[PDB]
Amino acid sequence: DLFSTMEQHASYGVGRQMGEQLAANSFEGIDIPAVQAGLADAFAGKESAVSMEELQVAFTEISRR
Amino acid sequence: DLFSTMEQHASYGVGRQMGEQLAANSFEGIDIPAVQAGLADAFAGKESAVSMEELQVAFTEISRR
Repeated sequence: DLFSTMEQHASYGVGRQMGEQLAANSFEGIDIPAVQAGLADAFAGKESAVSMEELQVAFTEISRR
Repeated sequence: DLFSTMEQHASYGVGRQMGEQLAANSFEGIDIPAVQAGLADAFAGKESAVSMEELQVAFTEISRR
């Protein structure tokens, strides 16, 4: 209670659902630490480490399997 | 190229979209490190650190705002 146990467990389960979704529809070479960084940065409303222009170039290049 | 740059950037952007979605519909007290752990564990197909029975109890308790 002092401890955040219900919150931690629920958070962990939210993460699991996301990881399951990624594993189902990811791309070859997806980098989990970078996904994790992006998630934390965006949740906190922090400036993207990668410009929107660089992101688009990456998505576009990846999209072509 | 040797470097995984397109893959890293795209991964980071995937994470950002998830973080944006969470920030929009999260719960009070959501713990980002736990989300990150859950995501990595599930992507890798690793056993959940929290039993399905504990997860359900957590979700149920949280669901009541």
